[PDB]
Amino acid sequence: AEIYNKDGNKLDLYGKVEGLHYFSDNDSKDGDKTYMRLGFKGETQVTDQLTGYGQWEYQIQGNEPESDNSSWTRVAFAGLKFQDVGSFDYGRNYGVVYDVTSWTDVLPEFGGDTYDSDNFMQQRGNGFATYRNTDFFGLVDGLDFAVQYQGKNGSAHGEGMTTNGRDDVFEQNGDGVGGSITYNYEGFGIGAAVSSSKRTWDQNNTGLIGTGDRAETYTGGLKYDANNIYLAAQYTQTYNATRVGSLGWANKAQNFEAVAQYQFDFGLRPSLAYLQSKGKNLGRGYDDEDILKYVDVGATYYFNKNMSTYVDYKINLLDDNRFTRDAGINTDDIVALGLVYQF
Amino acid sequence: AEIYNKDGNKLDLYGKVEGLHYFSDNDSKDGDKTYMRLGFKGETQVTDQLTGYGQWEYQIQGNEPESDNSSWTRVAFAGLKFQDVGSFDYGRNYGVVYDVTSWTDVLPEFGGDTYDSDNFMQQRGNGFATYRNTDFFGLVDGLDFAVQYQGKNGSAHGEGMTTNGRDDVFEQNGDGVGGSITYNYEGFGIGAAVSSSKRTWDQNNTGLIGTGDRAETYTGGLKYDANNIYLAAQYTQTYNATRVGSLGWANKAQNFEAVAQYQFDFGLRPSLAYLQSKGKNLGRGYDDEDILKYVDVGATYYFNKNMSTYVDYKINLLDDNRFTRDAGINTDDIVALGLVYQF
Amino acid sequence: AEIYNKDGNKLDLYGKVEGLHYFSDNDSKDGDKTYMRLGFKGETQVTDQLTGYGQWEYQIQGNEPESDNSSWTRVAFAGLKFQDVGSFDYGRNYGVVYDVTSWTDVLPEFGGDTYDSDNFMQQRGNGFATYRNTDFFGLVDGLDFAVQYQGKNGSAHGEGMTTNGRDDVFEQNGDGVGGSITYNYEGFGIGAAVSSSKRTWDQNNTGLIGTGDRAETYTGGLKYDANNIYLAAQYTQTYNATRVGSLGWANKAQNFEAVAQYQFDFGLRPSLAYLQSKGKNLGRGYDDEDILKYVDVGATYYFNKNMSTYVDYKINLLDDNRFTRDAGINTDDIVALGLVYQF
Ligand SMILES: CCCCCCCCOCCOCCOCCOCCO
Ligand SMILES: CCCCCCCC[S@@](=O)CCO
Ligand SMILES: CCCCCCCCCCCC
Ligand SMILES: CCCCCCCCCCCC
Ligand SMILES: CCCCCCCCCCCC
Ligand SMILES: CCCCCCCC
Ligand SMILES: CCCCCCCC
Ligand SMILES: CCCCCCCC
Ligand SMILES: CCCCCCCC
Ligand SMILES: CCCCCCC
Ligand SMILES: CCCCCCC
Ligand SMILES: CCCCCC
Ligand SMILES: CCCCCC
Repeated sequence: AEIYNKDGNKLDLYGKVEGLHYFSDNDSKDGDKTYMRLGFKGETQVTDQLTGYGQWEYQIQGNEPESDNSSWTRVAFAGLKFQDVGSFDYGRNYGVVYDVTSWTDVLPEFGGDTYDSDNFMQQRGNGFATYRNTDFFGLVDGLDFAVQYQGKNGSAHGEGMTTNGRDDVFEQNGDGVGGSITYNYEGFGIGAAVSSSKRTWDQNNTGLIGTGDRAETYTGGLKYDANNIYLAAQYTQTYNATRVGSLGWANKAQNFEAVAQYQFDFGLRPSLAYLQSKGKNLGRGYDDEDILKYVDVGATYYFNKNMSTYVDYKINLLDDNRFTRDAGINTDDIVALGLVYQF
Repeated sequence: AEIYNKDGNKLDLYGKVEGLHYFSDNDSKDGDKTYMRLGFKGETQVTDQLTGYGQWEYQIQGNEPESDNSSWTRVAFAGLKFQDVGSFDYGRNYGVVYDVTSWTDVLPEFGGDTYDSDNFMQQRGNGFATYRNTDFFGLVDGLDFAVQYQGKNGSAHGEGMTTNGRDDVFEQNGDGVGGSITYNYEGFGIGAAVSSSKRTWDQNNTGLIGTGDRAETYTGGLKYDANNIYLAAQYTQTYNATRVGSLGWANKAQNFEAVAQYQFDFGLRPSLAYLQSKGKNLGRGYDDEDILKYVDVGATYYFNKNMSTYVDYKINLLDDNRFTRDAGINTDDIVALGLVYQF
Repeated sequence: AEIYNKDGNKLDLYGKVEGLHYFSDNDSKDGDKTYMRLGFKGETQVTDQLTGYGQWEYQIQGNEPESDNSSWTRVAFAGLKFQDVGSFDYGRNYGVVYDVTSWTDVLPEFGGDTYDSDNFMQQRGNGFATYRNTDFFGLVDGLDFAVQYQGKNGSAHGEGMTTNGRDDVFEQNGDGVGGSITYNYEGFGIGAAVSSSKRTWDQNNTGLIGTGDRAETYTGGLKYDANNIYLAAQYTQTYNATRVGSLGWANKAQNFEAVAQYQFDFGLRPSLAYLQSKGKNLGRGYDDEDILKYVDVGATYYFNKNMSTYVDYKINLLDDNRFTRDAGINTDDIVALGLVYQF
């Protein structure tokens, strides 16, 4: 909600509380998942063509006891935007790959999980320098593109250390570069994204699968978004980039997500989705295995802009086998039930 | 403070800073206790009869160094309210027992401590589904009641695991059910509450006192709140529910709290209170012991709605003996001195 | 930004996002330093002469992954202010020494580091009771002074325990007292501050250098702040007060900071600074050593009140030798590059 608009600056303080419960035969996925999100979005007019901006968003778990409660920053970035020239921002932000994979990340609770946070340039991550150009310098309506650099986020100790080092190898990265292009016309959308990040020494030298010099991704995507209908599909091919449970990464992974949704005038929005991550030549005697495979059925009822409720049903199609047990991957179904206040 | 009210939604961002110091011969109770509280309370009109709402409240300690600062979510819930029918909300919230025990929880700093947070359905806790009906379907002014279910919050590992598991056994619970009834007329209040929670395996199998299948509470309460006078008393009988320091819980505990307060026109509000928790047949050679016993004398001076100062004097009547030392219970007096800004 | 002003209370919710990157040959100083700051400042009119107030400020790192994100309270205090009589506030706040040392703490990113947080009464710390008088009871325009007491913040365990105890010996303190006087006339400023804190048992008995009964500081300072020119210098002499890396404190330290800045009408503000901390008779075979010594060159460009960008270049003049390696002191240069949105 816009709580300030005055003398060239405006500020939106926004947030939600999601009363959320998971039901599953997998006990680690069963029970209270209530949480809160909170952020600010600030925009200042410097000149008629130049705006300055910043955004910060935080998540705070509401399902924990008071002696041990966890929270985290999702995004935190500052930038400048010049008219018909583009924008630049730096901070914690979304990897440019997400400019396309985001098109299928629209389910009530599940979805968006053929990749992770702090997973190279695929989703949220630290130290993104992002240039964006919208409508191609004002010349081609609907043609957007982005160039992005992500600086090394290394270990907390020793060789490969950065000031913001983290010991979880799955959250590290070397220097990376990526780009995205998207074209939208009359509700139809086509898009493509590529990224290439150097892998750190720790990532290649702690005995995990899916090692090599570089983590790489190539994504194609399509969407239709008009007349109350939302259709979208993304295909992504990754190398040393896609996490395979606790085992490491996939030497090669083939990822696919498709979604269909409809919005009835009275407020109900049914949803049907399919997601799949296919691991190829994984190593360690595993060969080809599904990392992820599920169908998703759900519905959100929107009372108005500030209040909604939903059910999301993940029909988990993975078989319980050696690989999924070793990897620690959930092969059970989950139902999510939520009641959501936002401002 | 209401910082947004527009197009069917309103938002109260509220908070306080309590400059607070404790004085005690017990060194673990002596010194700086400064802290901050912050929250939001949001209400949306869906139709003329249906409102949606959410609330989040957070505490942030202000008495710690910057290298190691602790905070936590007190409440975080979403709900719906239909006129003359009732409300439902789910999240982290107050156990229905507190609908009555809260009547004596009005001291400047102390009080409210014959029970804990994350202590079955007695106070704040995770995963409360709460139905409430006010004025009995609009038929009986002042007659309110509540039915509440609390879902299992189990261990972080192994048998009895939940997705939000916690290893501190004192913060776990099984499935629980409770109810409350309250009648208020012309400043007089009568009320009752019952709860019954299943105990977890961990809680019954780590060698603590006060084990059994279920944690149970029965509470009766009375209050007078008018003509600048506040009188209140609550009696609660608990089984396997009341924490006894580090030792476990009380097989049976008899808890009593009484409070008298007066508000002078010029701003001073003196306070006198008595609290007692009597443990019965505790086990481990202890038999009957006082878990808590103190008299409380204090005064709050209210400069206005946003600024106040207070002294609270806990006259601790527990004797230093084997039980209190073993349990780690404070038997010393504490004086609290506070200066409080709120919005 | 002022987001509430109503019926005698006002509230400023303020904050910034600093997209920040460090470049250094020292890997522990190299990489993403993005962070967010957020606070509130609240003022209530009680009477025409008496205001109540509170302030809370929090920092949240934005350079960390989502599994492990760190934050902390910088200030958190409540107070009262009576006209021509002075103010009193209690909480976590700034030590009165900072009333003068702050005059050189104006660099874009570096500076302000001949002392620390939670470092006796030199900067931010817990449990400050501060009295302040501005314009000497309304009689001498520009004459301000402060008397401050800081209560013991002791260990988490055993002898010397406080309720807010901390095991990091560098963050502990005994009871302390301090004062400050400042005179400002027509852009010229002269000032002095003294503090004296008792040292804790832990601080004197864990085998560190720079032990003794008391940590003491004496500070003199000068500034010129007009006609777009900012000049400032502070000299501080400390005993058992100034931290020497991991080794302990300096038996005596001589600290000096000087700063020159200019603000061009079009927005650029160049900055040149010099900082030095000279350790005397340190013990452990070290004798006299520089604890800190660097020249600082930088520039901030202010797009407007809400948006700015800067480069800060710390030319580190310390030599890599036995002392700096043993102490763990950075002897390398750092360049900081920042883009800053604030409200
Ligand atoms: C192997 C081909 C290399 C391609 C050249 C590009 C270099 C790779 O990306 C560098 C990542 O580091 C960028 C760090 O960002 C610092 C920006 O700070 C912005 C603050 O406003
Ligand atoms: C705020 C104006 C300065 C930033 C513009 C830089 C990016 C524009 S364009 O080059 C995007 C493609 O890289
Ligand atoms: C309905 C009557 C209100 C309850 C009466 C008890 C008041 C407490 C007095 C004891 C003071 C410590
Ligand atoms: C509410 C008016 C005074 C009530 C005092 C009753 C005695 C309570 C103690 C019994 C616990 C076993
Ligand atoms: C000798 C100095 C010790 C300081 C004691 C601090 C007490 C201040 C408490 C006031 C709280 C509002
Ligand atoms: C050095 C900053 C400009 C980099 C060019 C952006 C397009 C790749
Ligand atoms: C926008 C530039 C990205 C380059 C990707 C490199 C593929 C090996
Ligand atoms: C040692 C005496 C405590 C200080 C009281 C402060 C209240 C103004
Ligand atoms: C190796 C750090 C030196 C960079 C200084 C650049 C000055 C703008
Ligand atoms: C045990 C299942 C309870 C579900 C109630 C709300 C769906
Ligand atoms: C910009 C001034 C540099 C002084 C360097 C001293 C070695
Ligand atoms: C519960 C009765 C306690 C008495 C001990 C002296
Ligand atoms: C400025 C020096 C003070 C003297 C006390 C040791």
